[PDB]
Amino acid sequence: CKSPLLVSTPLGLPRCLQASNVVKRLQKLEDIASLNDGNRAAATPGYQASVDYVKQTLQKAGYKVSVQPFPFTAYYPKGPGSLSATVPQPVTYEWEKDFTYLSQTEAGDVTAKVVPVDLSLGAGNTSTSGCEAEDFANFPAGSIALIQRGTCNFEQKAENAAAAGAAGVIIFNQGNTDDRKGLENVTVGESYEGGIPVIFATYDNGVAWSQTPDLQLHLVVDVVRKKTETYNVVAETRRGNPNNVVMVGAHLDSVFEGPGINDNGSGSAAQLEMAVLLAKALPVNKVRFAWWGAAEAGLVGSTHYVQNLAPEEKKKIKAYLNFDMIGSPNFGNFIYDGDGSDFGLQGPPGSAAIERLFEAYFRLRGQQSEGTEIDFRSDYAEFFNSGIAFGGLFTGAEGLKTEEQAQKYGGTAGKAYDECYHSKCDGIANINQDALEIHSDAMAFVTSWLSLSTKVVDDEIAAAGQKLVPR
Ligand SMILES: [Mg+2]
Ligand SMILES: [Zn+2]
Ligand SMILES: [Zn+2]
Ligand SMILES: [Zn+2]
Repeated sequence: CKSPLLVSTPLGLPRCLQASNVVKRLQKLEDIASLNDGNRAAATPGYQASVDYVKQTLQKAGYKVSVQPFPFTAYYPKGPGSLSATVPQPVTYEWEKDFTYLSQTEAGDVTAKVVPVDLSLGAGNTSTSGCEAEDFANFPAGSIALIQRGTCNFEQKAENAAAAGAAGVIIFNQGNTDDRKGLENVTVGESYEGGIPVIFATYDNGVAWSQTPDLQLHLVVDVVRKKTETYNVVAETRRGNPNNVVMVGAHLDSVFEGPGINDNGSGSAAQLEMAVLLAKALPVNKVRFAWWGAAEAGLVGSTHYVQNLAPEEKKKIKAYLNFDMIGSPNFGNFIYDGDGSDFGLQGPPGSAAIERLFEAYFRLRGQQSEGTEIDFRSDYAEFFNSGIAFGGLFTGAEGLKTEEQAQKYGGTAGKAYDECYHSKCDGIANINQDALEIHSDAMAFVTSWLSLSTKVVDDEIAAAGQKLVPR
């Protein structure tokens, strides 16, 4: 298993990829979570420690490593917010019924007189409340600005309040029609720079408050917000044809709620062990590995990588394999539906070939499997938009296992594939080691097979004729 002959072959690499080594790496990832507040979310020290770990492992194995940074504004709500009247009479208002956060607000604990700003009430109003600087013409600094929705963005309103000396901002719904009087999920924008907290209230509350002389509100907004950057970790073999790159990826960040050991520690740790084993391989085609950042924020890291590649470099990538959640405790054996056989949506030419390879491996291991939707749910998405052939594995998340699936893969019908999905309890004990083992083996077989010959993809591309041959 030391020798390069074993790890270079599609049946040898799975035998050399031990589930127990992946679990050791998973335990390392969970230790990183425990040592940095129980999560590995983007722009947290948990993710910084994950990057350091991935990078030093890849270097120790002999890779030149790129830690690719890209700008990222982190906003994680930490707990429920509070709103209380202190003057004239004490009144505690109900969270998610009277008021909610503006997404991308700053944190704060502010008790101040409330001053309404350019209010235009009534059914059918066309309010310009706080949209202009003159609306704050006599606004006493230190106050909480009571502002009505209308015309302009919430960001513009709150930043005007901040430039006026406001301690905090309460935006209530416009109320120009009957169903515009309640709470909504709204945003001050990723570009908000007001520095002060902003919450959202119902219309009837906003009216009452504007009509209360001497009103003072105590306002507690309990979030993390940080304009910063985060990282992708990219490394490729020094061996291999650089014009025919086989690329694998797994996103390395977690949600803020938990350690994210299955989502997506499983893909990351499996891919890392495979990369260490391939350090000593003899591929025909160059293998590139990426651990993506800020994926739980909307595929930001992988999208950044792909969009910021020179065209000359992007045409060199032949296939992308995505491994996101492959240790689900109530697992099924799901393969991306590259040919559209199940859901009618096809990948770029070559994706059906990749799918057939994954199908072949599960068949060889005496295992059933089936398709899963590929409508841009994970980090292959910008690869899809670029016309690059792709595929990947999935063991299931918040969907419920069917009876047919229960008799195919074991586990419990009627229960989620991963009941700890995006939760605090997504830790080391949430991994099904049979699922992890078999999907790591499948990852290995297909990666290695493509590392020896992309012909099945080349053939599909040639039959498509939509991207002629350049060499
Ligand atoms: Mg105005
Ligand atoms: Zn995921
Ligand atoms: Zn996720
Ligand atoms: Zn299919």
